[PDB]
Amino acid sequence: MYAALFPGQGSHRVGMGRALYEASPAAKEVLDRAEAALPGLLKLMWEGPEEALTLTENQQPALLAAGYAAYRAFLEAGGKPPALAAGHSLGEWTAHVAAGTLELEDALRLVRLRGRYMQEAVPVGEGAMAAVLKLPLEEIQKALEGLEGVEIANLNAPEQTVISGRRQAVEEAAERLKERRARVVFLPVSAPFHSSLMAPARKRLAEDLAQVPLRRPRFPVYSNVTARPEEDPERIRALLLEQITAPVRWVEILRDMEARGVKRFLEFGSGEVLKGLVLRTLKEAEALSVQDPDSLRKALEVERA
Amino acid sequence: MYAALFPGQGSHRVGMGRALYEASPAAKEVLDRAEAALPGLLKLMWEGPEEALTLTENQQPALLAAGYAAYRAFLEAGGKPPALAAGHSLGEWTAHVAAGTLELEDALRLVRLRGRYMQEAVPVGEGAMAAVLKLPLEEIQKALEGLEGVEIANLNAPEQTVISGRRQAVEEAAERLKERRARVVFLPVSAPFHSSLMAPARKRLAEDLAQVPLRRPRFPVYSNVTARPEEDPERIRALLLEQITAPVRWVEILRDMEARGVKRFLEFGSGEVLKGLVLRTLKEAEALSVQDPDSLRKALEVERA
Repeated sequence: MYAALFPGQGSHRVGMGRALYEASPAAKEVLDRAEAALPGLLKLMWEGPEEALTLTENQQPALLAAGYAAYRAFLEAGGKPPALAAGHSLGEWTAHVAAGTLELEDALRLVRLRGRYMQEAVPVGEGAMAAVLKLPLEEIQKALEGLEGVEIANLNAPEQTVISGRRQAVEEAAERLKERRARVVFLPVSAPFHSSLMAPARKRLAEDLAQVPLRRPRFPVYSNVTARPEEDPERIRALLLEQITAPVRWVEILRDMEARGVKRFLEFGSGEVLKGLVLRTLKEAEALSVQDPDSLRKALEVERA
Repeated sequence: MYAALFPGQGSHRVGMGRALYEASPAAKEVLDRAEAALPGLLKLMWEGPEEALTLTENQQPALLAAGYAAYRAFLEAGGKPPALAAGHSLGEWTAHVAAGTLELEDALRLVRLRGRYMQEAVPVGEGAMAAVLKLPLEEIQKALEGLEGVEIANLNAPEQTVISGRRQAVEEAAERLKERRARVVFLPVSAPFHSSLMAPARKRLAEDLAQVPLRRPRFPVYSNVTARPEEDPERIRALLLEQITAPVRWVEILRDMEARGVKRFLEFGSGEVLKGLVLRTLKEAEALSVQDPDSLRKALEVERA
């Protein structure tokens, strides 16, 4: 058994999903359906420009389509579904498509909107995000006390925390954390994701999400908000919206999965970011990224030779 | 006749170079040599954390190592050396190593310093950078007129230009460009790469580079400064330093290559970024990105001896 994990922003790359597309009839179908749903998607995914692909509103649907494609390719090759699933930010939607909570086409349309909403929420230059390394969460929280406009956005791994909000507020936090011997690195993003500044985006997505039918997932899917598996459709709808302005509790999801007994984790779609978080967070675990034929076969081997 | 192209900043990612590492002994040993010169590099490249790898002082060595490794993998497999080579910013260094101008160990140490120097050039927060698509250069220049500390940093594609400079200045230009129907990937907090503001990084690297022997390249290597091939070591040394504050004339380089009679372009290392720029710039031309066994196979099929 294993837990399926789906990547979020930053894990995209030109060429994503192409190898699987050529080697898997299942991946091919998913991706074609994606093209039909959002014309021009594949061109962006396979030949860029990588800047254009990086646009939030393109990146999000790209990652979801690639994640689901890789997952279906895995099942087609004889892999079994996961015991549990989770996704980092945008990835949570992908997990839900995998579990059958959302239809692929609806998901793609929704995340393209999510990305667009999110990007135009804050004026360019007024927001920022930064990764804080080598510093325990508690010290980070202590150093952010009294500071306004700055909050925890990602809980990715012990001593790997992302903060975000008003640029000036983030810069000032960076100074404090730096003095605390922490390694601070600003992210290449203009939008302060997972911060109260995303509120505008949430409200707008709520209107679009309202018209979409949700079903009970085939397997439990974790919520970045609660750090717990969720299976009730309307509660799922609520959490997908709350997620937008809440911190991504990645570390707690991983820990909870381990407590449930999961020792193997497969990251679908592209990049090996989540794989890195898994190993850094849970050490006796095994993690692999299924993003191309070679990685796919490797995953199958460990699950069943 | 093909041209070797080596990627620069932004083409990195957790997992970079791993595929070739375990598939090609030539590539594996370049990277082990890289790890030997810069202890810990491989860990950053493969496990991350991602933000840590993104730090210029890690990102540049990593990109150079992956680039040269892919190239060596290609040559050892019978691939033929290029007629002409070029690299985007950091990539120019990679091209010189492949050309034999300087040794890999020297280059690795030099680009780590280059990355660190750039990182501390301007105080964190006083510099910004933004990528601008959907608009011709002419319009960007116009919109830029009258703006203080903002400059054209990259000429990547006809409608792909990068600007950088003082944070406040870059922002105003961004707002003006968006208004001018342009799309923008804005980095609110970033070293103002390839702007006059990088001067202190240039002055510092000048000492380290002064201590390294340089040789005549086995094949012509373009300079992002002149947008023309260079073969004189004394000039190359000077041009490598001047590059840090000068605009990257990628578009011009590609055009000249086309004029030299180059029909095929091979991008070595990781990512397909340069391939994306070649496509959007030259249309009757062929491009491939050699970053894993499959792409290596295909490159050899069309360019092996």
